[PDB]
Amino acid sequence: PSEDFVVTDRGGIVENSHRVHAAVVDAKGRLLYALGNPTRMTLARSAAKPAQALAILETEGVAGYGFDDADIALMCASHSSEDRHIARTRAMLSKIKAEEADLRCGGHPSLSEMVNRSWIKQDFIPTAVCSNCSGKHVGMLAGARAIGAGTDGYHLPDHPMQGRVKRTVAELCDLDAGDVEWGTDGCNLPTPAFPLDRLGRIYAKLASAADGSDAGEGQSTRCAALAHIFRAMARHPEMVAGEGRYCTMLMRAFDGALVGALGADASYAIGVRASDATRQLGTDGALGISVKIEDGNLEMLYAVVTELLERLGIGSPDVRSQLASFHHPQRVNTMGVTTGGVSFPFKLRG
Amino acid sequence: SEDFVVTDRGGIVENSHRVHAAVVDAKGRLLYALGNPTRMTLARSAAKPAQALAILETEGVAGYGFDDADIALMCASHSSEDRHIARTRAMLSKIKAEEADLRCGGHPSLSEMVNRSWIKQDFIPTAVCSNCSGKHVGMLAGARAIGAGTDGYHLPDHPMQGRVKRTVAELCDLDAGDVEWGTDGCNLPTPAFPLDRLGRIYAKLASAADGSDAGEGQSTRCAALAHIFRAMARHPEMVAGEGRYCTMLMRAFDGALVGALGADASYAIGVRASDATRQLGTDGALGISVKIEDGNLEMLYAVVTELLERLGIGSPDVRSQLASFHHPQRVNTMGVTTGGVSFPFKLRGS
Ligand SMILES: [Cl-]
Ligand SMILES: [Zn+2]
Ligand SMILES: [Zn+2]
Repeated sequence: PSEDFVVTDRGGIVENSHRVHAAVVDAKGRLLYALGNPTRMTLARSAAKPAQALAILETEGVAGYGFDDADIALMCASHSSEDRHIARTRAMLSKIKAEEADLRCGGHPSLSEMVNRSWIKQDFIPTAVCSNCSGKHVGMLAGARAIGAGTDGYHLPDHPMQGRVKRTVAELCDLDAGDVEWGTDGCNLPTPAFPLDRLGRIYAKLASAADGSDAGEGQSTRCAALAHIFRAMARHPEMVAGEGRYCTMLMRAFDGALVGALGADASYAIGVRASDATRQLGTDGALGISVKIEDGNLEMLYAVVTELLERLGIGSPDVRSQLASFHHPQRVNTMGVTTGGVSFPFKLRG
Repeated sequence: SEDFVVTDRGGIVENSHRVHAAVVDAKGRLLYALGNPTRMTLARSAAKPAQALAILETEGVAGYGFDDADIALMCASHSSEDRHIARTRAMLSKIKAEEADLRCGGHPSLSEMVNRSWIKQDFIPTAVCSNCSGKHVGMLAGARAIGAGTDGYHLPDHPMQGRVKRTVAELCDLDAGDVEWGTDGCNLPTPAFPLDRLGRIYAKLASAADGSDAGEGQSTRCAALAHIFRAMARHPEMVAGEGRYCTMLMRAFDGALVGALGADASYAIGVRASDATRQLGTDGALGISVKIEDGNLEMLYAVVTELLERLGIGSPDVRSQLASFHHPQRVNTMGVTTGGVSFPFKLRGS
């Protein structure tokens, strides 16, 4: 497993190499395939957002605000700060009678180079509603208001909204509280770390809940909420990230068969609804995939995730070809000459 | 040897980066190491002083009257500031060439501050803006000086590139077959060789400067190497630019060493003999070369600065000018410190 790498070359000469870790799990979290160390203790960063959205949606009273599926997809989002994302953030603040000054996240350069270039041309200074995490933050303000906890300090560990987040994360992971560690995210919220396979487990449970809903099975309130989060992400993938973004292009290509989301510093998680491909992989239910590039390189992350989907047989060559520019990153110099490429000397193990 | 620089979020491991380093004496003998000090490595722009030597040794180039700042630009990966473009143009005029003779292409500036001003003006960079433009003018100079014609000066079959290839292997003390060649972002042949030989090149620069200063008899080659060292140290803003690590490093040391970046996170430093180098157990100059395996530049500058502190090169006051690179900021969008950088590696002798 110490040999699982993605490697870039220049004229066949090794340039950089990147250690890969991955877990492929069933709906109960049993490990089916791995790369690297599948239990690596890993900060999930923004890939935890579906679990935080579950804590929001399980907060009594939040249903009264009338958030719709696109709002819930924005809670699940690391969005590009496109004008539609900012506008929806402001519209969600109005639903809870809050204002931009109540947010405790900060502005940052857009995750999209094209958006950021427009901002630079305009001397635009991003503010709190422009945060890629702005939907999650409005959701947590919503829950704070709904239980009467006060919006001041909704982002601090001592607040009941964060106590709810912390218990919800551990429960979805099937871990004791002491086995989840906490830091602080760029958006200024508590953010969890846990073994990488458990990030796969969370997304397997998302997809499993979607399968149960679609088949008409009786569900707990939790499974119904998980099915709702899956549906929202898959129905509004442009809210989850934006134009040209991997997460958006991936979920559009698969048209409801899976959901996926990025974690900052190069983690990724995918929940796959039961299919011919999942059955061929040896399980009778939904499937979860999680990935971490040890050194944090995002370009390599998206190449590896796409390569892994091909090796697992998920989708078809035609579906996955929508991701070709991520799968095989361009290596072209300033005069248009191809100078190298990207290779995948790793081996899936069962 | 498992040597890493490790970033954390709240003490939880975020990313880790494998480090390779060689510390060599003036004859290339290995004194200290991290990782694999003989890793086959693409030197990229850190090879520029060897390419400048090939230029300066070309018959007739002396008649063009290149000065020290011109030679510093030949050795540069500059930020494309207005002064770098103006010097490139002055060098083209010295050889009666024009911008359309260049065979490098434009690219987003290596400086974020420069790139933002370009984006604001809708400026599209051209050949004269290349971070390698000084090297390219020098190659055009050599091609013209021997009557080989400017057309195709960048191609492997051109006599200028034959001179570069030979000069690189000679400075490395390697046979031609032990240097591999690809194509750079700037569309020139670019060499790969064991990482320690990159340190050997820079040790030879600093040794030549020591010998020029001590008034030793010198070959034409050692005299030119001494000139290259002097030029980089006298004009470190030409080698890179405002705010750049290479510039701030050489300014802080005020002639005691030179250093330059290789794209995809290699670094090389040539250290003139000093109380520090004697304390490390050599009676001459010293060379340092570093590669971050995954290509991360931020981690490269942190590691190089930590290495200078471990090796005792400079004073605490001198190295404090590099504090922002040594321990990069880890502060979120709300001004809260969220993490840090650590150096759990240990330098081994021999
Ligand atoms: Cl390139
Ligand atoms: Zn966040
Ligand atoms: Zn170049």
